[PDB]
Amino acid sequence: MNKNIDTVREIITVASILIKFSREDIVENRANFIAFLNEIGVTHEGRKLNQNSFRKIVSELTQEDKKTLIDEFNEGFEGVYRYLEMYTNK
Amino acid sequence: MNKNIDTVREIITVASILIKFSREDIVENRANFIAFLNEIGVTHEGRKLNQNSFRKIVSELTQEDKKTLIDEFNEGFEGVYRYLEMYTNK
Repeated sequence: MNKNIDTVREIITVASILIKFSREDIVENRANFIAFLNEIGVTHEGRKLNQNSFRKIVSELTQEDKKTLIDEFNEGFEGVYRYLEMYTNK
Repeated sequence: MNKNIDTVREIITVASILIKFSREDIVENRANFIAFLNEIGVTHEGRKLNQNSFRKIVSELTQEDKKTLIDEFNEGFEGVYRYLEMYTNK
């Protein structure tokens, strides 16, 4: 669980929960998204994300990570993994 | 990502988001918790959880899974991994 895929699958799912709870306002901003991750308790090494984490995650996130996480996240992430980008694309 | 630790770390985090959004009502019931997992889009093999998944997860969940997921989830899961139990303990 020391890969982007983990903090990613998690980042997407959670921020999507937000979007599901009519919290697209939190999912639509980097600060809210980052804080969201820092409040519910999502980390990638005993520490949540400050602002760079996700950036490096996605920066080092490949279409294979998408493939492997899609293996389980078939079509239930095409509007969350993509949404995080439109709201926070790096 | 084909272990309990994944569907667990996810189950906890998400249901905790619920609890964070004053949704302890959803986190406090197996049906709501299961549905919650089935609505936001959390799966462990291209399929969410119907009711048995979590049960077998936790049934096959060991203190080591807790250790490894605690490695990242230091003290931010002592009221979520334990909460899922009080609400759904098998």
